[PDB]
Amino acid sequence: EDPQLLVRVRGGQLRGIRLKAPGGPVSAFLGIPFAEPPVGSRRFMPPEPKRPWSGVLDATTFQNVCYQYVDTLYPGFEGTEMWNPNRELSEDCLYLNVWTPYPRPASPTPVLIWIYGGGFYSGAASLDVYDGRFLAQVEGAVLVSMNYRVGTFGFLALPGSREAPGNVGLLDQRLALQWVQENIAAFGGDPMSVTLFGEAAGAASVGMHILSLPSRSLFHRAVLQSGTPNGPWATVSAGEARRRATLLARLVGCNDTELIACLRTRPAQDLVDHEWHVLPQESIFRFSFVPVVDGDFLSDTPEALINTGDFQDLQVLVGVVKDEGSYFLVYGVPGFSKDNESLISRAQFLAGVRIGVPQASDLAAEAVVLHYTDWLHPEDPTHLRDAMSAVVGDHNVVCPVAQLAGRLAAQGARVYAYIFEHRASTLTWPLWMGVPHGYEIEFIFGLPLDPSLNYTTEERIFAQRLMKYWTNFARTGDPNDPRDSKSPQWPPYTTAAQQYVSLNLKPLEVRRGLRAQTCAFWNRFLPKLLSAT
Amino acid sequence: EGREDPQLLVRVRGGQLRGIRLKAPGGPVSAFLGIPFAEPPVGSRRFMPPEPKRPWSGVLDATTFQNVCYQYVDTLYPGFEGTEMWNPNRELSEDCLYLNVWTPYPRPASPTPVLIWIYGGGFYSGAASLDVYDGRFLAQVEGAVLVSMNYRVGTFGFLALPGSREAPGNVGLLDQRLALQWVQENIAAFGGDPMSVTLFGEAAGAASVGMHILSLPSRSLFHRAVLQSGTPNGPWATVSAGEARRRATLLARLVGCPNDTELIACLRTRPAQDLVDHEWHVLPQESIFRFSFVPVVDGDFLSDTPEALINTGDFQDLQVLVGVVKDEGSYFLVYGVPGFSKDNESLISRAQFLAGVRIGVPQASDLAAEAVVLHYTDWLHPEDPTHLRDAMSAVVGDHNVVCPVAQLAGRLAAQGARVYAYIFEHRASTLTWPLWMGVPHGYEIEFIFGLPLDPSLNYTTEERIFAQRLMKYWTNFARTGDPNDPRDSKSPQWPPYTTAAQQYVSLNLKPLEVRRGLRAQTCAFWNRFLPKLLSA
Ligand SMILES: C[N+](C)(C)CCOC(=O)CCC(=O)OCC[N+](C)(C)C
Ligand SMILES: C[N+](C)(C)CCOC(=O)CCC(=O)OCC[N+](C)(C)C
Ligand SMILES: C[N+](C)(C)CCOC(=O)CCC(=O)OCC[N+](C)(C)C
Ligand SMILES: C[N+](C)(C)CCOC(=O)CCC(=O)OCC[N+](C)(C)C
Repeated sequence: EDPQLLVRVRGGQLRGIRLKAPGGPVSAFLGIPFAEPPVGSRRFMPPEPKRPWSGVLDATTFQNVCYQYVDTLYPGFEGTEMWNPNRELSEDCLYLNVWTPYPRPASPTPVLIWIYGGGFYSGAASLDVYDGRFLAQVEGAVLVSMNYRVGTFGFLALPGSREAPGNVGLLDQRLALQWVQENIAAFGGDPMSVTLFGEAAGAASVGMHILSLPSRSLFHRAVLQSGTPNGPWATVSAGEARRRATLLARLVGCNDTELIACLRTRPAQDLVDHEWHVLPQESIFRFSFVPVVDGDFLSDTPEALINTGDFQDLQVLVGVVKDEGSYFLVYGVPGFSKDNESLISRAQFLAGVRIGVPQASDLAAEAVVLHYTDWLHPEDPTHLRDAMSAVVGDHNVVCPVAQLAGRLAAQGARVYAYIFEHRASTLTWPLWMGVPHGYEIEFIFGLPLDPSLNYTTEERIFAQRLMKYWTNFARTGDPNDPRDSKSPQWPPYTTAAQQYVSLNLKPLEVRRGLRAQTCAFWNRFLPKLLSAT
Repeated sequence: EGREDPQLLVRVRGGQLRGIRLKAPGGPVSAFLGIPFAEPPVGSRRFMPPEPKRPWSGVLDATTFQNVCYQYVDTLYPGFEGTEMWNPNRELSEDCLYLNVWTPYPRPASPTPVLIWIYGGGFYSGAASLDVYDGRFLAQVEGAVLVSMNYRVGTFGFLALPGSREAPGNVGLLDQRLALQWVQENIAAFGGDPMSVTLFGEAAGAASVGMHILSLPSRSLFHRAVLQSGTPNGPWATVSAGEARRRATLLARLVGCPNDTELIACLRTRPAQDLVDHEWHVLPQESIFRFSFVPVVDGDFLSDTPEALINTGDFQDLQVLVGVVKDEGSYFLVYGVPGFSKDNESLISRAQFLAGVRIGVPQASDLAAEAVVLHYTDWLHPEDPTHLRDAMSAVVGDHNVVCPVAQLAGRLAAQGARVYAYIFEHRASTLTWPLWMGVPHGYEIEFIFGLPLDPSLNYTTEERIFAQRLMKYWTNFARTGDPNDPRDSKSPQWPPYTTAAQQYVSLNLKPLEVRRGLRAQTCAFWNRFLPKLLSA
């Protein structure tokens, strides 16, 4: 019995496991329950805290993945499979994971809490790209990750109902945050220095905690990678949530109480079987069950809340990858595949814009087509294929990030912004997709430090830089290394100067204006258009 | 005669003429100035098509420029060369339908390609007698035969009650056409070749050239065309019949007149100055780069809108040279956008930019206007008053000249034309407008006409070499339909503009440089998106 691996939390005693990182050992405490299993009558309900347990609880292995859709597009292909469940699926899934240095930190240590993405319909904290041992070992971080409910189980809402009030997967996250406040000191973490970080739906999630008061007392700084609470996909109105839940109910054969009662009788997979039959249009970058503007967790729309918020004592790191849109084109737009170069026709480009901007009127779609067409090379298939990716990336991620970045800065936040431009040498998706959505994550987590993964030396040194920016941000709210004059400074993003940095193999470069002209189109003109069209 | 210069006596259909020997820097040229080509359009003949000149007896003195057609005189900046150079330099009269011919001295031996100039000035102003339209240098240096005509402007040229007998519209264009017919019948007497006639014009003059391309009866009267900083398509060059009627009727009210016969009869009693004095009160909006009396779509001279005619025309037989100056819009800002002056740097606020967009795009709805502001804003520096000033200039230049030209060039090339395109980017060293205006609308003309060859005008040496190059491109185009020198083969070539490659050339003090796409992205906004906005 190794006493570094024995921890007493409020609910009782835990035994972790010593893991091998390249540089030395780390302590891992995996599969720690933070809620009563949300099963049976508890399906669609807010989480309750985990009852205390007897003896020593085994925290040496990852727990089950929350019940979710499993991708079939390309069976056996790493590029897709690396996001799929790597443990058994279960509704009993509300567990979290802590990595700390071994031996446990001598003094209170800043805590990073990771919130995974997956369109709010998928994901797990157990995926290889979310492995906390490298940050723990190399930077001395205390790293936490939690499972939260996805799909119908986390986000099916009959707004105003007692029994499916909405947003319960966000409440799972909040409960894990409260758990860290109450317990993390036992592991050597500092509950007074907690930084949330997440990517895509997880970044959206972090943003929603920024915009929901009860969560604000549970963390100090935030990182939003390739996602925002504002924007076209991260939330639905109460009326639309109700529509989709009643449609799903109808499709599985089901007074809210009577309707939800019958949904609870249904096997998990029966619900997943009809998850993708409830969206209003043929779309990509659109998810059926997502956070709802309930007037409770979210008191108003994210837009309203970011415009009117006071963000004075907040620090935020935000950014995007170079090719946010490409990944999504192969899941919906005719002409696109990982197995060819996806050179497309102009006709195919117009059709793809209707699918990528599903809420666009005929005229708005035309405006999108006209803005993104290169009028020097209007029928060039390479240009049209890349234009399609940009439409999707800009509309869904880049322009929402620019918007958020600017509102936070204007309203007193300390903001830092990046664009991530390195394509991993070991990437299995084709070259045309460039640096796709999700593919900075393996670098921030420091996976290239594992020599068995076959990254280059240059990538390892890069990963080390990124780990430093992130953990320095966690420590001080400023990604800049205070043990460095030599390396170029990362300036705060401001609405005036609009400075952001490029994260790539070359040293930091400072740039101005995150797609400024194109995002004025999406952020300023299109709204005016359709609030008139 | 007996003691007169025998090389200055020429006969035309209407009778004998006596011209004058003028000095060009390189040597003498022959000028026949003030040749009547129509009966004076005065009295009962105001607003009516021109009738051809009845023959005169004896020798008509053709040694001085004749009257300028009755028109508005600019007094925005009295005594200032930049404005006065465009103002009338002879007496204003409704008796003004005269033309001018410059030829080599002695007159050429064999039939010589002819250039016909059509002036601009908003269809409300201009004269063939202005110094910048002096044909002596082209005639002497290139051996050209050059012809310029006065044509009626403003109400006199363009006021219309469409469908009427007494004011059918487009009579100023018919003035131009009669001058073209005159050239066909008479130019051989001067040594010109009526089988090689190239029209060229700037601004409203270029729009006029384009309307002759689009009007069948005009097309037998020339072979090739140059359109400088203007087009028949676009927001200003024409009005609909209903809009012409409304403007004509309002003007009649304003001067104390209101059945068409009766209304026109009463207009014909008004002093010409009374019409000019009320001419600017009939525009539908507060505006710049809009003119009250312009060509009307009458279903006669213009059988359909120019937009429709360029979309469906067959232009296989056509060779055209078209282009724009670097800063088409700047000139117009000082005539009505608050914040703008020739006497300061005209740095404006963002509020002043939105107000200026409404004046510069007066037909635009609120949504259209914000589309324009959003497109033209620099979102890295959305309140920089230097960018905002230059954006205002670009808005007006792009909307009225650059994108209409881009579109004209595109359609003509698609429909069979041989098109050559330029941007003119040299600012005259002697320009009296402020530096912020750049290369303003109309400031290429003095170079094409070769004024820098006159050393008394104080242009630089480089400017003189430059003018000689331009004169060569223009006259080579007149001669052959191709601006390229057939026996210079070392100097960089000017390729035709095509829809595929969208090639055009920079005209400046450096050797020709080929560029691609004439404001391709921005012109897609004006030419494709804004229209679609309108349709709902
Ligand atoms: C099918 N399954 C869901 C049960 C396991 C999927 O396996 C992986 O992709 C794990 C390896 C992985 O994460 O791939 C990316 C590794 N990388 C980025 C270091 C190359
Ligand atoms: C976490 N990650 C975002 C980095 C990987 C997500 O990958 C996707 O499948 C994105 C494409 C997508 O959302 O497709 C939905 C497929 N559908 C409709 C079958 C569920
Ligand atoms: C007063 N007026 C209306 C009777 C005549 C105005 O005179 C001029 O501006 C003639 C000078 C001129 O055309 O100068 C501009 C061209 N440049 C630079 C070659 C002299
Ligand atoms: C070179 N050019 C003769 C072709 C144009 C220069 O003349 C102008 O006045 C341009 C500005 C303008 O058109 O103002 C008209 C408005 N008005 C009549 C009220 C002065």
